[PDB]
Amino acid sequence: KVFERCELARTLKRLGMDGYRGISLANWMCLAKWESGYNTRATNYNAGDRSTDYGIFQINSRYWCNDGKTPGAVNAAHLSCSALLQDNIADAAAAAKRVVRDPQGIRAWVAWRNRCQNRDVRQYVQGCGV
Repeated sequence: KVFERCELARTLKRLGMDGYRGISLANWMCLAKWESGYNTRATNYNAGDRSTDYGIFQINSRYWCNDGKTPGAVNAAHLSCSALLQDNIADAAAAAKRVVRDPQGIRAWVAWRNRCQNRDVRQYVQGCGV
């Protein structure tokens, strides 16, 4: 499913993402925008290390979800990577929460550092009523 901007904003708010571990909704929106373009079936294979990023938040199979084919993998979030490809983003939200429960926080995603960090991210939630 490809979410519309405001539709995603409200869904994430309802999931308790606004301010989770100090991360504003606008930041989670910025991350989703650049990681997947708000697309839940987005998958990206990393040939270099044989891991795959899954879903709207591009969650990595090496540490957060289990896909069985990733070398030296762990299942920190304790989920099947399949769960991060559903239209319902509840599991993706719970996984994203687990990722940021580590000291790096939102910085775990390098795309966040490149396009979101130290930027005016208000544009991601403007007009959405959140």
